[PDB]
This record gives sequence, structure tokens and C-alpha cells, in this order.
Amino acid sequence: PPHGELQYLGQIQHILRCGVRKDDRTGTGTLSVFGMQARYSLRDEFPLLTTKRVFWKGVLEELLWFIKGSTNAKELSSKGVKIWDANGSRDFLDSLGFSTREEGDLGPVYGFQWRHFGAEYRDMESDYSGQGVDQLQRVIDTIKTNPDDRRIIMCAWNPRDLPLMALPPCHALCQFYVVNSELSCQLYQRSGDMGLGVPFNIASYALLTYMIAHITGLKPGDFIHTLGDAHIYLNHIEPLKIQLQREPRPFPKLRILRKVEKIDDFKAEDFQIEGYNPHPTIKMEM
Amino acid sequence: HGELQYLGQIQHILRCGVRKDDRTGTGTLSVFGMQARYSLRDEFPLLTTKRVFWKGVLEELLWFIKGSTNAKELSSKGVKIWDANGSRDFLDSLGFSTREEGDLGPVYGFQWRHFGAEYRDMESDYSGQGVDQLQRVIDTIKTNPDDRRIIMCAWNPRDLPLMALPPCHALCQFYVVNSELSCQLYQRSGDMGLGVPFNIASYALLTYMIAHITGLKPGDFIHTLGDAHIYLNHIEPLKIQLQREPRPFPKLRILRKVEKIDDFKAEDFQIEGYNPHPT
Ligand SMILES: Cc1nc(=O)c2cc(CN(C)c3ccc(C(=O)N[C@@H](CCC(=O)O)C(=O)O)s3)ccc2[nH]1
Ligand SMILES: Cc1nc(=O)c2cc(CN(C)c3ccc(C(=O)N[C@@H](CCC(=O)O)C(=O)O)s3)ccc2[nH]1
Ligand SMILES: O=c1ccn([C@H]2C[C@H](O)[C@@H](COP(=O)(O)O)O2)c(=O)[nH]1
Ligand SMILES: O=c1ccn([C@H]2C[C@H](O)[C@@H](COP(=O)(O)O)O2)c(=O)[nH]1
Repeated sequence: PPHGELQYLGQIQHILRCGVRKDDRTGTGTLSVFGMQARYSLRDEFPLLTTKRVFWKGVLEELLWFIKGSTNAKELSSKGVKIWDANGSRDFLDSLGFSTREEGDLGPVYGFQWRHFGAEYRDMESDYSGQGVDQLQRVIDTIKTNPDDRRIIMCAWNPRDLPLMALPPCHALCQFYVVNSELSCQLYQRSGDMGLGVPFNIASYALLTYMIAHITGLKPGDFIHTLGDAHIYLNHIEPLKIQLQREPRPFPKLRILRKVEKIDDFKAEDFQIEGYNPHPTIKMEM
Repeated sequence: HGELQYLGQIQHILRCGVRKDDRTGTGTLSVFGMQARYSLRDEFPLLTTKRVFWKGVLEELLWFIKGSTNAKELSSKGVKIWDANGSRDFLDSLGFSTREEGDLGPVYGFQWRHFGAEYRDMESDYSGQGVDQLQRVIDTIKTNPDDRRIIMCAWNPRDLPLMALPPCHALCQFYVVNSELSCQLYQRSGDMGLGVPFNIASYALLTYMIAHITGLKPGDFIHTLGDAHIYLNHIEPLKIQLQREPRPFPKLRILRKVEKIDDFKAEDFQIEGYNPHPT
């Protein structure tokens, strides 16, 4: 049966052959296609792309940071993961008119929404215990008590809070689904940079699904990745063409090294990637 | 023929689907994660292999646009599709003893126009309260079409407990390139036999409406599904439907120049050449 990574690579080829020129904020331009979908089996494999190295450490720490409900980019940065620092910098915050906001304060993004949806956001260091809806926990409780449910959804898109965010969410929502003891996940990603973010994003939700499957006593199933604006930035075309030349190697496995009862208890040390043999990384700027 | 995609999806669920129970005890064949693409360029995707309830599509959309959450209002127009969820029994079953009959809570209309406002009842005044997502979409398409955030979201976790039915159409996104407006819908759960063809037509129509307001040509409608399923008692009738060769899609004519989305009326629309098979 074919390698799941051929779907992602298929999507790249499709955007190069059938994409349309489309401008963006940064003046760079993109080749863009609207509406794509790919399916990655999580059964005895983990979809961490091999044709280009994916920043695993960042995937893991960013997810743990989301789970804590943090929106402090400095916290994530302290762990050697710089992926949200440009958006939290004094410069970028001032350019959105957040002059009085502290450096690193990204607003009411992922962490805040997953745990405190609809609560009144003050600042990144504030107390929010019991405020808003804890979507992550509600998902977990529903999978345990009523797996056939077709409403197991986490949503980070909050129109009321948009004006306050440093970068409005790309993963607008995700849905879970359970059949024959297999947990699957679909992600609606409104906008996807195929060169940089998308492989990282695939790994984030693949990992989330492994985490929740473990908590709930289920086997990981599929991860479905659905895209809105799927695009390649023009200065990424050359490095992506190089990537298309490479034959994928087999996916690695993800081992979880102990029994964890609650999602808040997962630590980075609990996870181990086994057999990840990626080709040498190509720089893709942003 | 774009309808071959929908029919393709039916066949895929029959051949590859899995037996799965649901709220109603009926059981389903189910697949998680599907996507289909329907060209809106000089055609309108109203399915021909089984008749779609056009009048209901149109009136339901106009009702969403007004911001209405009153099932009795929709019902008054001969469209009974939300009546069971607005009935007194059902309302009491969810612990809404003091809510009036027809009041579905903060559903579609409310969210599209007043997202995050404090919902009191269906007849209340909400002028200027919350976020008007529909208008913001329209204003963004006009001023900054390249934007990748043109989104309308009906999924509001804070308001879920108050709704009679949680939304199927969690969100939709718009996209503009070369003067063509496209729409993608994330539908968490889709009954391929009944709702899905109706739902395809609703968002296809929305896209035609907004394209008209913004001066753009309709492009694609992308339909993305979470739990795509057929109920077990629909298998035999759907197999009959798969036998029928689809006929070309009809056209949608808009019969006057309308400047604002709130001004569209049912009389403004005309389906031209719709030749569906007998149900
Ligand atoms: C155009 C663009 N703008 C962004 O702000 C953006 C942000 C993210 C947020 N995010 C989730 C990530 C940002 C950066 C990642 C990353 O993998 N950084 C590695 C670089 C590895 C590489 O160059 O291939 C790193 O920190 O070194 S992952 C992802 C894609 C984006 N793409
Ligand atoms: C199993 C299921 N339960 C529901 O409650 C349900 C509700 C909707 C809400 N909705 C959006 C609609 C409800 C009814 C429609 C309809 O078009 N009825 C037609 C066709 C009748 C038929 O083919 O048997 C009609 O009454 O004329 S459209 C859609 C699918 C559902 N599917
Ligand atoms: O996790 C993420 C975060 C951001 N992006 C991308 C997509 C776009 O290229 C850009 C987002 O900016 P807007 O779409 O909001 O303009 O960064 C991703 O692909 N994945
Ligand atoms: O516009 C709609 C509304 C409802 N349904 C369906 C799918 C399910 O069969 C049922 C909803 O059940 P839940 O997923 O809410 O449990 O009605 C649709 O297909 N389209």
C-alpha cells in the first residue's frame, strides 16, 4: 500500500501545475489553490515527513504549551522553540496597535481558546481558572462517555476575540470521530504554507490524536487534513522542487513511554520518535 | 458532470463505509473525511438524480440572513424543516421550560450576525450587538480579496448549551482570485440521503448572492465533510438513485440589481431548466 507522504507531495505538484498567482501582505506572492484534502494513516506509524526534516521538538513543546492554555510566546521561546516569537515581538505588536501590551503576549489564541473559550481575555499572565468553556477536556470526556457522537469539536475561531490576536488562527477547528475503537481527527486549516507550516501542522494534530487516543484507551486511526487556501510562496518554489526529487523513506513510529491518566500530565520526556530518517533540511524562510 | 462527485461519495460510503451507531438508534454506514468540488460557472448545483427542496433552500437562507432563530417564522413560509426542534416537547427535553415555542436559541442566524452577543430570546433586539460576520465577509471581499481570513463561523462553544440543535455547518470560508468567488463549507456531519444535497444548494446559493453583491463571478463550491453517512434504512432507495443518469445542472438567474445582502427577496431568484428525476 502506498506511502502517506505521497499525498502531501501530490498536493505540492498540484499547486505547481494548477496554482494561480495571488498576492499577500508581505508582497512576496504565492501560487495558490483553494480546497484540498489529504488522509494520513496513524495505524502503527506517525506522519512526520521524511522528504524534509520537520522540527519535532517544536511540534511537541508547542502542543504542550497549547495544552497548558498559554498564550505567552516567551514561555515557548524559553524552551528553544522560536516559532511564535516574531508575532510576539515589541515591533509586530506595535504594528497592530497593541502599544500597551507586554512582549510575548499573543492574545487570545489557541491555548486560551482551547481551555477558556468565550472568557474575557485580559493579559497572558492573568488567572482564568473556571472561566469559559474547556473544549479540550469536553472533547476527552465525550470520547470516553459517548464515542458515536458527531459533535466532538474543538474551535479556535472566535470572531469576538479576533481583533485582540497577534495572528488569527490557521487551524480554525478540528473534529474527532470514533469507530471500532479507533480515534480519528480532521483539521480545517483555513490557510496553509505548504513549505513551512503544513508539515509541522500535520505533525501537531497527529500528535494530539495520539495523546487523546492514549488517555481514552483507543487506537489511533486516520488524520484528515483539509485546507482552505493551500499555497506556496514564490521564493519557496525552488526549494520545493528539490524536495519533490526525493523518494520518501518510511514513516517513524511514536512510542509513549508511560501510562498518563489526564492530558495536563503529559511531559516532553514521555514521547519518543523511533526510526525517523529524514533527508537533509532545506531552509524555507518566512 | 459535477453531480458525479456526490454520487461517487455515495458509492464510496457503500463500498468502504463502516457500521456505526448514532443518537437516533437507527445505525449508519459512515466514512470520516470527504471532500467534493462543484463548479458554479454558468451552472447551479441543484441535484438532478433526486429532487431537492429548492423552496426550502431559498427561504431558509433568507431566514438565516435576517438573523432569525424563530422556527415559526420559517414555518410560516411553508418550510417545516426546523419545526420538530422548536416544539414544546423537544424544548423541554433540553430543559428550556421557560422558552417560547419555535425558539431554537442562538443558532445560524444569530451567529452570522451577532456572534458573541448575549442571547436572550428569539424576539429580542440585538442591533449593533456582537460581530456581524456576514457583513464583515462582504466588506472584506470588496476591500481586500486576497485575504485568507474571510470566514463565517456558527460553532460557538459558549452558546452550545443554549441551542436546540448544534450546527452541522460549523464554518465556511471564501476565497477570491481572478474575479471568481469560491466557498468552502466544513460540515461536521452529513446525511447523504436527505440533508447533503439541500446543504450543497444552500451554500451554492449564498455564494451566488455574495458574488452578485461584490461584482464577482461565482467560482467553485467545496464541500468538506466530517462524518459522511448513510442511514441503514436509506441504503435500498440510494442504490436506486445511483442507477439514474444525471441530467445537466440548471442555471440560477438573479432578476434584479441588489446592493445589500439584506435586500434579497425570494422573488429575485429563478431556477432555469431544472429537470430532476421523480423521487
Ligand atoms: C508565511 C508564514 N508565516 C508565518 O508566520 C508562519 C507561522 C507558522 C507558525 N508555525 C507553527 C511555525 C513557524 C515556523 C516553523 C518552523 O518549522 N521553524 C523551524 C524552521 C525549519 C525550516 O526552516 O524548515 C525553525 O524554528 O527553525 S513552524 C508557520 C508557518 C508560517 N508561514
Ligand atoms: C437523519 C436526519 N435527521 C434530521 O433530523 C435531519 C435534519 C435536517 C435539517 N434539514 C436541513 C432538512 C430537513 C428536511 C429536509 C427536506 O428537504 N425534506 C423534503 C424531502 C423529503 C424526502 O425526500 O423524503 C421535504 O419535506 O419536502 S432538509 C437534515 C437532515 C437530517 N437527517
Ligand atoms: O500554524 C500555522 C501558522 C501559519 N501558517 C501560515 C499560512 C500563511 O502563509 C500564513 C498565515 O497568514 P494569513 O493566512 O493569516 O495571512 O502563515 C501555517 O501554514 N501554519
Ligand atoms: O443541515 C443539515 C442538518 C442535519 N443533517 C444531519 C446529519 C445527521 O444525520 C443529523 C444530525 O445529527 P447529529 O450529527 O446532530 O447528531 O442530521 C444534515 O445532513 N444537514
